[PDB]
Amino acid sequence: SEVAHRFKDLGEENFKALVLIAFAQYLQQCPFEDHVKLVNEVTEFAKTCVADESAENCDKSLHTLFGDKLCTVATLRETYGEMADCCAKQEPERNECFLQHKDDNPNLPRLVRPEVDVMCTAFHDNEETFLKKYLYEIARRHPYFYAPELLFFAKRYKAAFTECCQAADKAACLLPKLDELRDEGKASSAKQRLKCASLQKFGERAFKAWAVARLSQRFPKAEFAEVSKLVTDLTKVHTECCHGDLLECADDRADLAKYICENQDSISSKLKECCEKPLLEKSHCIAEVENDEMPADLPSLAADFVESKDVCKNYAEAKDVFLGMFLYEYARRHPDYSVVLLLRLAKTYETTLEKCCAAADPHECYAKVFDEFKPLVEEPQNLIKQNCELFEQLGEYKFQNALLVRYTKKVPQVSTPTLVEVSRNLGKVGSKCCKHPEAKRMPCAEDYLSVVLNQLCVLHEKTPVSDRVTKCCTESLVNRRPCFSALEVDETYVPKEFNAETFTFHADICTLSEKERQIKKQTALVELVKHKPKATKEQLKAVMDDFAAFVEKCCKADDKETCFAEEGKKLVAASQAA
Repeated sequence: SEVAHRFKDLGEENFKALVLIAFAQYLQQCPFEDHVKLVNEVTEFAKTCVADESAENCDKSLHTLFGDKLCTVATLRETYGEMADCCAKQEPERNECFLQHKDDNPNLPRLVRPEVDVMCTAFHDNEETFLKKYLYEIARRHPYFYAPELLFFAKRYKAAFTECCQAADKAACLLPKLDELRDEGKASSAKQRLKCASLQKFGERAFKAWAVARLSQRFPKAEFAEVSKLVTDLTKVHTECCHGDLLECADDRADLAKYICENQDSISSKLKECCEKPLLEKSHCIAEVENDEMPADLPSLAADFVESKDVCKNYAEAKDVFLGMFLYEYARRHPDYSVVLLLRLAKTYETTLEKCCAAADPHECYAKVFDEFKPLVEEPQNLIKQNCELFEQLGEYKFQNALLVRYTKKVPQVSTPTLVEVSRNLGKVGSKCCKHPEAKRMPCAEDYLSVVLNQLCVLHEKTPVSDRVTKCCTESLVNRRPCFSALEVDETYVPKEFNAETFTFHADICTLSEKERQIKKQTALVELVKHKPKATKEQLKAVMDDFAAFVEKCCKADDKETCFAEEGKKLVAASQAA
């Protein structure tokens, strides 16, 4: 009995949670109630098998059990049309059908948040339904959210209410803490969305490489043999979690933390504080620990990777282990390098050994490899420096508007919502990284760009409209950024024609706060740069300037929010002039 196996390990609590998340991520459009029902039944069933591990179907694979359960509501195509099909499928892959129908953009209405006076009450009355609702809403909106981490976010979410609810001014103690969690959650979510795409779209060898570089950077003292151990395990965990095997992923994840904490002195010295606390907190700690650490007297890379005469031979023996060793040896001494740069260097080295090794004299051919690294290392550096300077001259909002015009010109076909979203997140890097010393700037900036670009890629994978995006997305994982950086205004794009239905103006804009106000402006800039790509000096501003005027006036003009309609058509006349 598998289910009875996972139960004992995680326990009734975490098993119940890990199963709701799994259900929520599969049937995102399914109501809370129904999910809770199936979860309970699935939990009840579990508790019998614990005792008698051979009764009903306790001799089953979680997938068939989970699958059939969901299929008790999925067959309702009038609600979940294309789902019924997956149900009519079999075992080798009824699940595979589920995964390919996971949506990255829940057509689920915005999630509003009740006055501090209600959440507190509802929290106190029923603390269980209250937290269950929280996992259901997140997991159904983030189908790839790293499950084991969602549990950690829950414990925190609970403590945010458990405390603030008993404060003099709950709204003051809560709101902040809640806003802080809303952000950190979107990050963790994007980070893992990238990890799932590497295993799935680029294979495990790709993920393995990413892990070797990242871990080696973090634990420079660790031996290659150790790192590989960690890499193999960590890959398994994430392979499970990305496939939908949340229970085993959670279990395995816990086993890794246990190990890492045990062998400690072998791996890192900064683990001292992560190993002294709750499991959940221990896991989230290790995963975010600062690099250790780097060893004092370290030999030069040139020694065994370009000067030795055995290179080609060792590369032939075990190429993968050799390249793995190179990456680990280059990463440990370079925490100032972004992970994708280290992978770029590694890919360049491999490509070199492949052409050089089949030569009359390789040591002659591959002897100047490090000469090819220079450009690769400096490009990113120059890009960061020149984009951070601009950022701290325009601030975040102005900077975002910059990237918005920049990128809409690059790939006009892309839907406005995505561009606005992507550009916004891109701009947030400035605030996030630019304030860092060079030593930490690139790792910060470049890697975060990877996550952000991945979004665009996955969101675009939904409805392909620009082959240039497809090309840069699909081509290579490590060169996505450089690929996009090279892109320039699309000379084949044919400008849109403006129609009233394009941009609609209703007074309803005057009620939203600052954020949604900017986002409505930015969404305008994009629709603008789509109808007048070329002809645009900086005249765009002139128009964007006029747009603001429109909202202010019409929002504070005491006429029925009518001027909006009249002045709405008025600004259009002006906009075209420019």
